Amino acid sequence: KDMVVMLLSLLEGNVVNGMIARQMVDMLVESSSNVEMILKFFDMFLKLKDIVGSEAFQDYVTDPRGLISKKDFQKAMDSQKQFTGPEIQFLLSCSEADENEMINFEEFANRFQEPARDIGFNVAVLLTNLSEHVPHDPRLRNFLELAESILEYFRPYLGRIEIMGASRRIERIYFEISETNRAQWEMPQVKESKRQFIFDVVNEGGEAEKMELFVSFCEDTIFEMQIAAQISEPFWGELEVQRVKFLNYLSRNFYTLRFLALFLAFAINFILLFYKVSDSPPNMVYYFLEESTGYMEPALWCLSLLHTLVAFLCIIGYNCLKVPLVIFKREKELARKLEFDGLYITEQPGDDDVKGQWDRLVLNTPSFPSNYWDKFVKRKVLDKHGDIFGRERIAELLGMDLASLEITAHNERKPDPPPGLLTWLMSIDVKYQIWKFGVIFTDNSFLYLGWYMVMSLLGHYNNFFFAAHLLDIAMGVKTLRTILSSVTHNGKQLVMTVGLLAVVVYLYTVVAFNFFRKFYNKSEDEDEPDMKCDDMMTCYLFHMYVGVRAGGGIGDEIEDPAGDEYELYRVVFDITFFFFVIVILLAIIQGLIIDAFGELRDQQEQVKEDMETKCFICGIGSDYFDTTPHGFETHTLEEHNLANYMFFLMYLINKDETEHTGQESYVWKMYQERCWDFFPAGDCFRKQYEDQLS
Amino acid sequence: MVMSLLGHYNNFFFAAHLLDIAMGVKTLRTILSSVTHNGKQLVMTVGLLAVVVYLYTVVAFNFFRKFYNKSEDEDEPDMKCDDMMTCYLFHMYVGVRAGGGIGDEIEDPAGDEYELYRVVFDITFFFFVIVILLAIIQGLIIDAFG
Amino acid sequence: GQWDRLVLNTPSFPSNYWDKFVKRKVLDKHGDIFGRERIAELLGMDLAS
Amino acid sequence: ELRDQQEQVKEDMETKCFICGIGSDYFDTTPHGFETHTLEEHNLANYM
Ligand SMILES: Nc1ncnc2c1ncn2[C@@H]1O[C@H](COP(=O)(O)OP(=O)(O)OP(=O)(O)O)[C@@H](O)[C@H]1O
Ligand SMILES: Nc1ncnc2c1ncn2[C@@H]1O[C@H](COP(=O)(O)OP(=O)(O)OP(=O)(O)O)[C@@H](O)[C@H]1O
Ligand SMILES: O=c1[nH]cnc2n[nH]cc12
Ligand SMILES: [Ca+2]
Ligand SMILES: [Zn+2]
Ligand SMILES: [Zn+2]
Repeated sequence: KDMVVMLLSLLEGNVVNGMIARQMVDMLVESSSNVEMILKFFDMFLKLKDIVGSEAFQDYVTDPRGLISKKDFQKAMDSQKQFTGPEIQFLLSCSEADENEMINFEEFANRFQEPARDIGFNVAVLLTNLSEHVPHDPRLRNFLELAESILEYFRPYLGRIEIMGASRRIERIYFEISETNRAQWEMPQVKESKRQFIFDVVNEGGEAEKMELFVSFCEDTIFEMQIAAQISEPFWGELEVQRVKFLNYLSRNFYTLRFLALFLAFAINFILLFYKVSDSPPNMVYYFLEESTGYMEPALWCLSLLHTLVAFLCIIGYNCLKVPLVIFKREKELARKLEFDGLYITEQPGDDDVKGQWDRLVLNTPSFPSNYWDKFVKRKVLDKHGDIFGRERIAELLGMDLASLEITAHNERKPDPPPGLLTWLMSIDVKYQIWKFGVIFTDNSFLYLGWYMVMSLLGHYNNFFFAAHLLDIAMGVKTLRTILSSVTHNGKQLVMTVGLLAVVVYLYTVVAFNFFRKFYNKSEDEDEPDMKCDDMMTCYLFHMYVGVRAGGGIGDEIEDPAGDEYELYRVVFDITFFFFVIVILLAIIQGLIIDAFGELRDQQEQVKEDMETKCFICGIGSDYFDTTPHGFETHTLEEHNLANYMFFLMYLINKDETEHTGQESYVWKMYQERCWDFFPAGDCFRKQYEDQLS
Repeated sequence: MVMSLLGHYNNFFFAAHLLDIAMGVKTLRTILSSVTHNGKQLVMTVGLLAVVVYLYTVVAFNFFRKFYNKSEDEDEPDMKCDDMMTCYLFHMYVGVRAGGGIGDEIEDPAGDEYELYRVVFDITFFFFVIVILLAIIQGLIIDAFG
Repeated sequence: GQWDRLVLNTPSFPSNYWDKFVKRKVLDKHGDIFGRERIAELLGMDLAS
Repeated sequence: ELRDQQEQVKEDMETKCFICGIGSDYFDTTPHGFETHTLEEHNLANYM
């Protein structure tokens, strides 16, 4: 593996048909027999690992202990028609058969899988690199074909990305994707987060901040994968282990708890449909259920208690599952604003930014970057701004001890961490906790869950308060959430048009009060009339209440103007009221809703069209890649896959800096400097080597 | 074929075969596709309408019960909101089909201690149910056309 | 897919599809690794014929 | 119509240079090319 790593280092910054690449190909040809021997050593054991798991092999497996004889192995393995005589003999020799010629094939298959994995992967990387940089050497396809099984086995783990390299050229990078990273990426919640992020950027984002947003999303997703890892499942100690198990159980099943709460609310309301009010006990009145079964009354009480419990558990699961991500994101943005902007060193927001004003409470706290990974942010800010703004002033602002920095660099102290609750008491950072609780209580999802819990509690004071939890169907169902977004899209326009309707109805009220008062008698009686327009407030209420809801306007309700000195004036009054209020303004409301529908639909279509017509990374359209068949699909799955950039970021984070290669160090330094010039913009490997490849 | 067979049991079952005009005529098939395109959205908005009408039913049952006497007689009243099921049926049946909402059907709240509460009740019912949700249904159809 | 299992071993599986040698091809392709007799039982073939 | 007018104006301003008319795609070959072109090279405020 070390030798192959040296070879790969020789291939750094190597152009297509490069001298070093062709020299390496010639060297491999010079040792063709040995390279074939190595590739054969790998492929026989790779094939054995899957053969021993085959039903055809298990048919020959007959010993109850789980073993197989050498002769049985011989007749089973040549039945697969995959190895030759010498290869089967070699496998028999390598098998540690006992004096009874019994073979433990379970351990035999797994003996060399782990030891050979690293060298196998590096051989796959080397052959892939040579094949993609010397594409017209007939001697190399023989090695590629002999290494077909190795390449196929390592295909899911061989990640490749393209960067703008150290030499002002597009370079292709090969690295290793781990099984855990790929599996965590393929989780449905992470896929949904990816879809949401893609929609946000492609819809309401620009080209300038796109790569910044993508990297921020990658970091957030890495933190989410860590959260999933911790919450995943395979006297103080016992209570602690049970507590963390219970909290992880709540976190894993948060959405099932939400669905259960919804179902419980539905059941409670279905029972509530049977309520009946009677003056007789089951001058005030009694409310009671009216059913013959007799179990609905206890069932309602049980369901109410269970619904309250489920709501409380949902609150707990949320604060164990999403609150860490909220805090992580806020801490990260605050740290970057401190370092790269000096938000509280240079600009000092002008009291109109409630978020920035609230973040001041956390600056000097001992545990400010609790979730954000960078614990040295205060050090970096000090080193960056202390010379110009004062080391002591910066230290006071960030709550640092200047004397302790030296000793922390000096050595490490190992104190006694006593596992006592009394000692745990003052170990709490009260100011940081206040800041965190403010951040949480300003969060929309937490606020919704808290309102849900509060309404559940009020449901015990009065069971009809459980009707409010039926509104949870709006966010529980994505389709209903979209339909309601189709109303909330133009909410300000709807409010403004309602206010305009109020104003125009007020003008009509003024006219009616001044001139058409005799027509607002809504009393069939002759001696006590009920005049609706003898007061401005009463007339305005009458208009806004009956005229707007009337199909033909106010003229439907007020008296007939036939045979009056004001007949024409009043018919103009009624007709204009009908046209402006009933027709035009209500039609405006419907049109605002309908245009919101159309706008949302075309947003979805535009996002899909952009994703299917342009590369998310380089921006080159699908038309260029379609010159070669399936070119865009291969470009987005192998060349510029964004999942591969995310995996590369995780790979850099996990890998040791002293083990970083030249390209990896380049990208890592650019990442830490927050410079996104390594992302290919408007150029790709195929474009750069058009003449050579074609 | 089954409906044709049932038509011999009762000739009025032959009316069902008139629906064959939907697939026999391409234009009508397209017009009906203009409805079936957003069928899930229409079902969801109908369910939402049911939920909001249920909330209004709950409010009416708890507070505005005296206004649901639909009997002109003086000694035997027909109270429509003395049971939750009856009140919910009354709302979903008459309030949705009424042009001005439930306030068109229920009694006049003039000169009552709950006048303003009831006018807010009626106006919000008219705006949310009669205007907004029905407009959403029409818009789903029209967007399917487009 | 669960319903298509009933037709695999039937003598007249490709009645309308033109390829009458599909069972032969599937056997030649997968019998070595998964068992000629098992594939023949799955597809209802007589290896002797 | 009013909504699509606003969208069309925004799209034209974000996709073409107001002065030379060359589209953002040409300037995007160099990263941030259109932004730098409209802030330094062909800024209309600079012509004013
Ligand atoms: N740079 C890019 N990286 C990844 N995908 C890209 C890129 N540029 C464009 N795309 C598009 O992103 C889309 C992502 O695929 P999508 O998430 O819809 O998969 P899918 O159809 O659900 O697949 P599966 O069946 O495997 O679940 C692809 O259709 C691809 O064309
Ligand atoms: N020749 C040009 N000169 C100036 N702007 C141009 C030109 N061609 C296109 N534009 C576009 O004009 C837009 C003008 O920016 P705009 O007035 O929207 O700024 P803004 O987002 O409100 O900025 P700020 O945050 O600084 O107030 C830019 O987005 C730019 O892409
Ligand atoms: O997203 C990240 N970027 C850099 N370093 C990190 N450590 N842990 C997570 C990290
Ligand atoms: Ca090194
Ligand atoms: Zn690309
Ligand atoms: Zn220009």
